[PDB]
Amino acid sequence: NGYLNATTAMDLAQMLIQGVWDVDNPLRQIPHFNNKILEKCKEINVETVYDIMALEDEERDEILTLTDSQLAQVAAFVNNYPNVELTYSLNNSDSLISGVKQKITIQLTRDVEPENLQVTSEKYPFDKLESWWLVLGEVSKKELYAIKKVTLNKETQQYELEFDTPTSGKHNLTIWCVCDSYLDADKELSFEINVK
Repeated sequence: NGYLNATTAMDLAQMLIQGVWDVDNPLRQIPHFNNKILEKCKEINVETVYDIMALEDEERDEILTLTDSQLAQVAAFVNNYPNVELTYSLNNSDSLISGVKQKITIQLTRDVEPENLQVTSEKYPFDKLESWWLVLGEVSKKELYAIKKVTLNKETQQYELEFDTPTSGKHNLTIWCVCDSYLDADKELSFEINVK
């Protein structure tokens, strides 16, 4: 359609994949986490789950006090849960012509190259392979210009969003990289372009 509320849909999809809301808690997402144990998680000022990727064994042990299978699952989630990075590359920042097929290359990356793209959770039993959503839209207007989904089995690749540029003057474009699988990995990067 072109409607930027696609973002909301994407967010929802993450919830479905996992089984928890976008606002509720990033930390409850992890396979076999609970509010009792989330008391001790907020103790160490853990906002994002990327904090759990940088933590080490002793702390982890202190935190979780459960059976081994659950622990293993958690570990798996952590490992295949990737720290991705967002960098774009425009062809011609001078020659911005309105109403033209303006291709824009986007080189993306992961933390660790996936052994497989096996999405894990607890509450969603049926197996899923991880997908991503590259997005481009004007935030105030809510008009989505460029979208593509990807299956990132390399550690780093380049993807081109064959999009049509907006009308004349300034346009404050913004990008996302929403994992359809996992909550709270919404990497973004806004920028300007002046069109004639």
